[PDB]
Amino acid sequence: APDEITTAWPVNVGPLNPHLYTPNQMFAQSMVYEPLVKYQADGSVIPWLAKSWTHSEDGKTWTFTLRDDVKFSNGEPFDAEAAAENFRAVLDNRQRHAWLELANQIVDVKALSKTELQITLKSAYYPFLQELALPRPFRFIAPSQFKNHETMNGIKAPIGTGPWILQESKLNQYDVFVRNENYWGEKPAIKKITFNVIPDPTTRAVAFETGDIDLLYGNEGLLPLDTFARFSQNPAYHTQLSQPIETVMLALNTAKAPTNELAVREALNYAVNKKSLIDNALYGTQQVADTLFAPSVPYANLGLKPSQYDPQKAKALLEKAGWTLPAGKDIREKNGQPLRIELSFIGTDALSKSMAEIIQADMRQIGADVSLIGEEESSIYARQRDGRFGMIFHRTWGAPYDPHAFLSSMRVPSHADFQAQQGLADKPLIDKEIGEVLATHDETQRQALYRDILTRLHDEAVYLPISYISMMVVSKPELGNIPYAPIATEIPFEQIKP
Ligand SMILES: O=C(O)CN(CCN(CC(=O)O)Cc1ccccc1O)Cc1ccccc1
Ligand SMILES: [O-][O-]
Ligand SMILES: [Cl-]
Ligand SMILES: [Cl-]
Ligand SMILES: [Fe+3]
Repeated sequence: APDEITTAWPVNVGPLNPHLYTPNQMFAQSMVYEPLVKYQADGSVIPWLAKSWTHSEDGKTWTFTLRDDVKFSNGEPFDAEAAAENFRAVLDNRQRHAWLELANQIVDVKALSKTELQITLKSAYYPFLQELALPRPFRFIAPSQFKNHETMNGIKAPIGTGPWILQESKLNQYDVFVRNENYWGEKPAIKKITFNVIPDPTTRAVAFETGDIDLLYGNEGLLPLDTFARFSQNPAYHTQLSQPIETVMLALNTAKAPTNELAVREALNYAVNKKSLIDNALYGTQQVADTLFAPSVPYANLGLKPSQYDPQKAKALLEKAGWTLPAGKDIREKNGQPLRIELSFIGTDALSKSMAEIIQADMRQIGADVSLIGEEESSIYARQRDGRFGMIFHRTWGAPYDPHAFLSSMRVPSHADFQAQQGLADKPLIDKEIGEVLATHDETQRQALYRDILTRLHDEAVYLPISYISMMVVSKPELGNIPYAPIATEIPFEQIKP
């Protein structure tokens, strides 16, 4: 019991196929599967399964020297055959990985020997190693657990080289993990971790208070923020709030009336009292966001001009673009048509509902009629893929995704960001520059390109940045300080030390 912990997650961890997406949970995939190279807090990668690498002048050709002491948790060796088999299994599903540009860059992968793995690329793709460090999909299952020599159609046992092993999984109840006693690296202090399936935020908070669970770790939706604050004050409990990890924002549809109008999007960026929204819906626990990426994100310190909360300026912009108040209605019209904007969100999510109503109230004050469209997850996702939205809640991806991979993704037609940007005349140019920036090794041209991309996106008011949000922890005191993992979607259980 003293080196075993119980914690919670909103759904099961999934089958833990290392190469597929939802319902697999990334943090669980990272507990079982490892990358060639490991991301660090400081933005670099260090050696991991690969102990060294070289790259051609090219540098389109890469040669990794792997550790020779690693075994999958079932005793089978990790070597360059296994690695290459994994990359093949991922790339037989190439289409599915379209959002990750490394998947389109990989041209060939080949085991030169047990300890040498060669990977060759379409281009001198700068973010190569960071993308290899990601939870998915470039991590390694024992080949012997492939189904008919593929992973794309399912796996057998989810055997990784990772510091944790999936002991047991009860659909809709729990998942139990156990420390890998034959890990190649440092042994975790925790021996057993039990994940209780609890989808309701307030039910999570209760399970903590009653003592049923020892740990909660998540983003701003981990538990009600008012309860979180009450906890921070009670010495019976332990709580933490990290520094911001990523951005929460609306995406505005530049291709759909009335948000197709620059002037309208500029006003919207002046209408919301952000600090009050945070103080009112997020119990004062998050930070205001003025730009797509916080100035602390790499390449993102551009001196971009915030739009402060300024109702009067929002009105003026509206009036000048011809969106005026009829007698005696509170909602602007121009040319027949009322200033009506649909804001869609997952309607079961109380926090999203909560922020939307505030957004709705603030924009009413400047003569914008926002109708709330709260729908189930899938509908929201289909609107995202389709561009069937005026405004949609959205969020950046945290490190190491931010900003390169988030920017990379704007190019993919089925993503909310591509759809929002469709109305821009500059859209092809941006997508071209996103492509160039990812292959640039002139370091000054790289800065210049990100500058152009982010600036164009800022000045077009594609987004309405709301908050830079944080990770948060609630824990039994006996567990000690809980660390944060470099990768925002990972959970560093192996650094927990009672
Ligand atoms: O899924 C990933 O590995 C990472 N995701 C890659 C893209 N996703 C692919 C998919 O989910 O199929 C699709 C996706 C698109 C837009 C928003 C979120 C999404 O998951 C990005 C991500 C990073 C951190 C946290 C959440 C999502
Ligand atoms: O992908 O979450
Ligand atoms: Cl070593
Ligand atoms: Cl170059
Ligand atoms: Fe994803």
